Amino acid sequence: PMDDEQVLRHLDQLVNDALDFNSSELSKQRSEALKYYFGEPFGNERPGKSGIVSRDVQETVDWIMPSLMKVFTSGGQVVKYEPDTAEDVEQAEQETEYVNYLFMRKNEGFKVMFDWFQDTLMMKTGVVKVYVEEVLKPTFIRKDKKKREIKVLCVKPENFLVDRLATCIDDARFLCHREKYTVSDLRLLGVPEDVIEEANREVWASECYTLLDVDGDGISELRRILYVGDYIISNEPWDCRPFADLNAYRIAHKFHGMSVYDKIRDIQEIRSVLMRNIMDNIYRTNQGRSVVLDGQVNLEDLLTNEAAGIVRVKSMNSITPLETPQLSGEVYGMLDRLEADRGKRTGITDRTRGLDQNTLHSNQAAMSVNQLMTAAEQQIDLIARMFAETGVKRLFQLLHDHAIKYQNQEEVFQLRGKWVAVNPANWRERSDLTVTVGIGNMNKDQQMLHLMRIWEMAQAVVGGGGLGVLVSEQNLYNILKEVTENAGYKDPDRFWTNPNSPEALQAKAIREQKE
Amino acid sequence: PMDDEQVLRHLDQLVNDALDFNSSELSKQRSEALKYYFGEPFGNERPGKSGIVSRDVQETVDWIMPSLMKVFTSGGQVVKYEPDTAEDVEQAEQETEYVNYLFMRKNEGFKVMFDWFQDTLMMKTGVVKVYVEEVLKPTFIRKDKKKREIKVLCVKPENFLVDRLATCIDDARFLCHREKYTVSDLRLLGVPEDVIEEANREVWASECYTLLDVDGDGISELRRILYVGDYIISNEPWDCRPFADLNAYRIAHKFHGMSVYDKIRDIQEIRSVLMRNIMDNIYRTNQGRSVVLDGQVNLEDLLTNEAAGIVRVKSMNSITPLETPQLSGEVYGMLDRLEADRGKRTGITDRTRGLDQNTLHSNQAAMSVNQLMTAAEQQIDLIARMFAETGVKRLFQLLHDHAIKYQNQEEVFQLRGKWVAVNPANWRERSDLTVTVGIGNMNKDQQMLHLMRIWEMAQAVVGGGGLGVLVSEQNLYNILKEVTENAGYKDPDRFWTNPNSPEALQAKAIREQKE
Repeated sequence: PMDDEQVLRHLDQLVNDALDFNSSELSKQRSEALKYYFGEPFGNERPGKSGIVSRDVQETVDWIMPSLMKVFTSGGQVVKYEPDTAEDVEQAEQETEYVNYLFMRKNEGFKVMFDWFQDTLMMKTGVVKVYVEEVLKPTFIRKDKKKREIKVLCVKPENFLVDRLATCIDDARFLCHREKYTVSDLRLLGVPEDVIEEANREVWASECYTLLDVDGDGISELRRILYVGDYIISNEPWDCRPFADLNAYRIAHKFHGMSVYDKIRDIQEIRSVLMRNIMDNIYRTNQGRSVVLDGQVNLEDLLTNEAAGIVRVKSMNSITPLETPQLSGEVYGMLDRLEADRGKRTGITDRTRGLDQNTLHSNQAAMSVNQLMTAAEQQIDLIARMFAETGVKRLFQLLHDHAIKYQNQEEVFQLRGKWVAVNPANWRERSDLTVTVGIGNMNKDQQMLHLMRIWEMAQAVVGGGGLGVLVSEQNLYNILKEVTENAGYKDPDRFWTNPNSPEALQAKAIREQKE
Repeated sequence: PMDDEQVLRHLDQLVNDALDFNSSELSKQRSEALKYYFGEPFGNERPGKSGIVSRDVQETVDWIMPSLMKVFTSGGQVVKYEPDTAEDVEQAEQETEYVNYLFMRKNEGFKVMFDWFQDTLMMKTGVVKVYVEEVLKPTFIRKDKKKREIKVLCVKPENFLVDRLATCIDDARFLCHREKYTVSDLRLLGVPEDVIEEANREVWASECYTLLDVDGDGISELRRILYVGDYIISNEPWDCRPFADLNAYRIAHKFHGMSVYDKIRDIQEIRSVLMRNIMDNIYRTNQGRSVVLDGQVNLEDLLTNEAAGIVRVKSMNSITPLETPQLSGEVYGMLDRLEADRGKRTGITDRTRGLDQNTLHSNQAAMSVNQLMTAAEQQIDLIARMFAETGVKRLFQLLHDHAIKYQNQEEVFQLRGKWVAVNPANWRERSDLTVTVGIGNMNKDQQMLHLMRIWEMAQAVVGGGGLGVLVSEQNLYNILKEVTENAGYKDPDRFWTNPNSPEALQAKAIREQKE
């Protein structure tokens, strides 16, 4: 009760414990993963012997990346909102388009997404941070004054201290983010002095989000602490934790899920060892192994690698050359099946290429149905599913961070017009169904089913029954509209609109009726 | 506060530190990469033995480059602007066409692109510089006076000193560009004397962009310093850093990403060593290995390579010819799989040729499902995506450097007419979606989807329902226009225009109606 200084030492103890445990365990694991990625020697390499390291996780990561980038960083259809039925286009489409228009094309593009995916595929966990800024440009043309802008950035997960007893983002009792916050930022804040650590002195700082009870009452809500160097700090009650902490594999109820390294390190080790064994055997066979006596053949055949062929001994005549057998094709088959198993584990794409020109393509129905059921239930779809379900958290965080107070800014969603974004609703609910393992039909198959099926259905309806009783121009416009949705030229490039529009009244009620 | 000379020594210390660190680390890495590219010996070659070096990164670079040039240096559709909806054609198309028309066909063409791509693929980072000039030709015909012309040039990244704590272009506190700026330029500037270093004395100079506080106040904005030789300098507050600093692989939060060498050096080493072993074994088998005594066979078989067949001994009769086994067929497969893995890493194009005449072609739907999902999610697409997302910064830099003040010059965008380029808006936003991993359908498949799908849809609508209620001639014009978009004959070579034009009124309201 009424704590002002013991909170500092308590936070210092928590930060020190987090540093020790996180550093030891996670730093060891991530250093191993990074060394494996860059083909660093494992330590078992022998002097005077080849240190061949077969990079195996590099290709796996570089082939996981394009699928996720194609499925996510293409359009603003990744997440919907699905509000109450009557009021949907008023805000849900507007808010979804706003958050898409500000996450993309407004916040470093998808570079944050690329770094986030590397963090979640490499350091076993990828987390970003959403913060706010203030634009006060005194350009009296574009006088964008009092612009409480919102930015999202990756946090370099080595500086993402958190207790182990969380197992979720909104379950930790303490989150620490280590930043620099150089002397310029401190001077802007207003502190008069410096700490132990030219105007810029590369000082270090930290930010703490934790729930405590400092008001002499029960446990209060989250508090934000600008604990820099045990000095002037900025304490303030907070509302929500701005982090997203992807894990990419969803292990059982522990916070940090495993990464690609944690399941392909054995494959990389086996491949590197077997490659080294093969090339060592080849080098030994070319060089040759022989036994020589002491006092004779002292020249050791001049390392036996001289391009002369003359050996010379002394006076003896025997020499014992031993034979090292050559490896057969079974080792070649071992390499082939090892690569096949490495692919089958996560990168189930075979050779990641389609330059088989002799091969043909044939379809029986439903487009070889769904390309053989999405290449037999690709794991990539599940990975994208959980990535979307965890980016729901960051999208909701951005929605709140704008709904509190952002600006009077507009959008370009197929038409001008968007009011101030400080009075939407949170809706406390999001949906990412249109991406992945759910209904979530991939655009190429969704458009196939839609276009083909619904088109013959509509043509049969029009020919047989009539557009009056059954599907009308209003609905046919829909079918064409989602056809263009799959085509990408939705509203302005091909209007086709005719819901009930002034030009449509003359088009329908005059020419189509009085003809 | 009020610093006029300590800034010189501070900048000198920063430049010296940057020289030391950048030189050591990056010069070592780039020298290794360059030696690997030109097939230089690795240092392990033996005297009297073949120094065969299998050039492996040359073909990889020569395969990466044409795809980049095809996808980028073809048309001005790489980057759009997407402004507020109502005012789009007024400036967005105009400014986009202007920046394309001045970058291409006006600034050395794409030779800057070629050098920039070499810099980003060889030295692990490619960066260009954007500056302004002043042409004052007194030709009184084409009296082009006050030509504040913007020029972009590659900077030979060995002269791109920058601190390591940036991890981004707009994050470094100090950028140094080393130039020559010969005595002619110094005399033009107005300095009276020379430095330690014929009128031309090949003097050395440097340019510094850094933020400091020299006005006795808080940390100010960026400053440009013409620090040449610790002499008369040109200090001036600046606004933006004109650099683009591609990295081509987007490693985690560090400035310099890896290069092709950094991930194919192991493959090149393995291939060179294994090929050298093969040819050494062949040469040894042809030459032969034999053990001879001392005092007899003094002629060492005349190097055993004489085309005579007569050996001669002395009196000894035995001779011990040892046998070096010939390499089996598994090494052939080892070379095959090594080449296959080298391709699968980055150069996934197999042999980069299509002379498989016995092969055929067949399509089931969606153009062989988008040519097997773009040849199974080509890495080239992701490389182009990041290249465009990084060149967005360069395009914005050009837009700013032109919107400040350039000239009253015009364009040839499908029609004459373009006003002064000093009063556009920056729009603070760019889009490169029409190129790459996003929606970004490559022209050949976008055209297929558009033309085919939309065309049977439109014919079905016209035959069944009628062009009145649904799509009319106005939107059918767009249907044809985006079809002709893919061929290059967009506006004037096939007009078809008929939006609402004086000829269109007679064409439609008279002949098509009163018939």
